[PDB]
Amino acid sequence: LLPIVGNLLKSLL
Repeated sequence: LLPIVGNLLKSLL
């Protein structure tokens, strides 16, 4: 989502 690396340093959902 941001710390654990979501998809691109962001939710992107």
